[PDB]
Amino acid sequence: HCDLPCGVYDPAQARIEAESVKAIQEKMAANDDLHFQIRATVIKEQRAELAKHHLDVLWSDYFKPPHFESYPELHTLVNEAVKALSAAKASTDPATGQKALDYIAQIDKIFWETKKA
Amino acid sequence: HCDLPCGVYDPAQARIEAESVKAIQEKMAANDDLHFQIRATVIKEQRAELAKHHLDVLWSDYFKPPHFESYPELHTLVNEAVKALSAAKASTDPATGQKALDYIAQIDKIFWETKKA
Amino acid sequence: HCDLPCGVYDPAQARIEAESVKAIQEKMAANDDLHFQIRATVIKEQRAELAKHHLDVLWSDYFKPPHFESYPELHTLVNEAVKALSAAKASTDPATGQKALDYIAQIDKIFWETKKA
Amino acid sequence: HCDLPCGVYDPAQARIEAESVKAIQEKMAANDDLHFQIRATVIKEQRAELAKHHLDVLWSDYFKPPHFESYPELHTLVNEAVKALSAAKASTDPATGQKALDYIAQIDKIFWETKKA
Amino acid sequence: HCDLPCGVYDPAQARIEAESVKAIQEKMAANDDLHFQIRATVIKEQRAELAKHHLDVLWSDYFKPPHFESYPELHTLVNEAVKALSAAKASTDPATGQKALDYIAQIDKIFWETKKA
Amino acid sequence: HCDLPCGVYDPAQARIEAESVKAIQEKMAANDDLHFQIRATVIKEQRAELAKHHLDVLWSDYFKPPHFESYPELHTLVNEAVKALSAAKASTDPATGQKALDYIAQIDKIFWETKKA
Ligand code: 3NI
Ligand code: 3NI
Ligand code: 3NI
Ligand code: 3NI
Ligand code: 3NI
Ligand code: 3NI
Repeated sequence: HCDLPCGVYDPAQARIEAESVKAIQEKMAANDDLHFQIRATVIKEQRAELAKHHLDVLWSDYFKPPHFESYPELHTLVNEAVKALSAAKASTDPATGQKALDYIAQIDKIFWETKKA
Repeated sequence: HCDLPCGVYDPAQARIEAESVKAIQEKMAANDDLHFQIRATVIKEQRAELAKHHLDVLWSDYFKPPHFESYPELHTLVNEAVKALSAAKASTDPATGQKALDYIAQIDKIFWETKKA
Repeated sequence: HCDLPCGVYDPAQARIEAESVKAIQEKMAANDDLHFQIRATVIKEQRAELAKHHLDVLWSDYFKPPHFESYPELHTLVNEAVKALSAAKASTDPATGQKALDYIAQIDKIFWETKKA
Repeated sequence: HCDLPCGVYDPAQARIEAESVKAIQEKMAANDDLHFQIRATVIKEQRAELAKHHLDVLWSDYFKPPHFESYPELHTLVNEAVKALSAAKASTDPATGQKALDYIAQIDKIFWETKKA
Repeated sequence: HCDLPCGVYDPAQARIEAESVKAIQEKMAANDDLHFQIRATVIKEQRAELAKHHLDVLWSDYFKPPHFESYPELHTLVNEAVKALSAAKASTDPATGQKALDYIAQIDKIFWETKKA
Repeated sequence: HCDLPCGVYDPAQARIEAESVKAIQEKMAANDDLHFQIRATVIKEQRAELAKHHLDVLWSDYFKPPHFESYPELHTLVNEAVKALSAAKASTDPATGQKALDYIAQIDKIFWETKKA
């Protein structure tokens, strides 16, 4: 995942960050304090960006050309996932964070299928 | 390109970094001093990574579903471009840097066409 | 622009980031939503910083003593441009982003003139 | 793990980076090409640093005074783990990478025990 | 402090960042303008994080087993110092910034004592 | 030094990093091991870059127009200092690191004079 290549990848990296994004949105609904809302927004932006980065790495470095042929929906799937993360950045609604997590789950399923193959 | 969204994008960001990658490769072919080789390798790695990031952003943020339907080869084209940048990191051969640049020029063309549409 | 040196520089990197800064200010004029305003501020801060960095690099790395002799106003000009960017971080008024872009255009002109010599 | 706090932590973040560190060391033993050795060194340095960062965060943010009381060896354990990572940065011997992984697994065990209580 | 190791460390790095944190909190009380409050919060967050990083480096890289033996309360002290910085991130009260600075000064004193022996 | 502005600045941030640069160069003069030479070069590059950044910040944010009028050679001085750091990046000779330190010490002096005015 470092581009050496090192041969070590795990969608878990993107997932843990996307999980913080949703967790942050949930906490934002429980505290309307201005300063807390600013910090939560700041931090959610950073964790969603990392989640996007991790997905980007899987897309560009892990997945090889044959994988996109074997899973015709893979390009679209990863693109929708990073876009859902962009949508979560601009929202305090936990559903947006959950949507990104749902796409990550599908990508994770494909990732492991390709690992065992 | 900042995900606000700000509406400002330009493949030139990716291109300028890819140009540095090739330029460093050319300089490496001309000076075999150990320390220069280390520094050149370290720096080429960073610039190639920034070029990958910029292309990733065009792919994840600028390009929308309509664009992928109009250019069915776009997903693969950007994926190949970033993969070419990974190969450039692993190489001192300027041709690898040029390969990345050729792909970037193709993405640049499509980018501007979508901007005029 | 990577300090190898690689021999590749372009005021365009500073310009593109400064354009995002102003573009963000324009979007802040239009929408008073708290979360949007927090996110716009956060991201504007990040892009203005990158723009200052790019200018600092032109100043520290690209421009040499003969350039400062030929253009005795260059130091002041670049210093005014980065200070204008600091002013843009602290403002939502596009006039501040515009002022930074104006100084950058002046720096860009001098840059290309030095590429002619 | 983002200091909001968000309530999401997983030692897996530290483990995955440490796994890359060891995997890179193994590749370095098998390929003596100069450029590969430089790239592997640069990248191992980066992943080891990320691993130390993740451990530092668990120590500073996740673990609380009651945890250090229940596990009097914990401060020492995390300190040894990060020092083991510093040692791996300075080494191409996979055994150093393995030692950091051994400590991370002991930290992971304690982490999950605090989740049961 | 760079993990080479280089043999150069100075608690002053943590202190200067902690001083910005407090200085920012002092300024937050004198201007309730929204944008200023957002920038102040955003920037305080960043400076506090850097201060935590500098303390983490002292703890992980500079201080060694003999030092922890001679100062049995050092682990707790550094851990309390970084937690104080986390508290300062979540507060506009300069008292929180002060508390972190006070812990840092204690660490600074111990640091110079270990340097004299 | 964070651009809020926070009112906290200290040339010591730049000095400490330049000190590491020189300390690393001294170590490189003594130890010829390839892997150590790679790590030292990699890390020296990073610390020299941070030193340049700290100097750039004093120049762009701390020093104001009246300071440049009061000390006309300040622009040149900071420019030479950052160029000396670029030179240190490209050399293993401690003398280059010392030269950067000498320029920083001249800047430190003017800095404190402006503080007392
Ligand atoms: Ni990897
Ligand atoms: Ni943008
Ligand atoms: Ni360059
Ligand atoms: Ni967190
Ligand atoms: Ni160091
Ligand atoms: Ni500041």
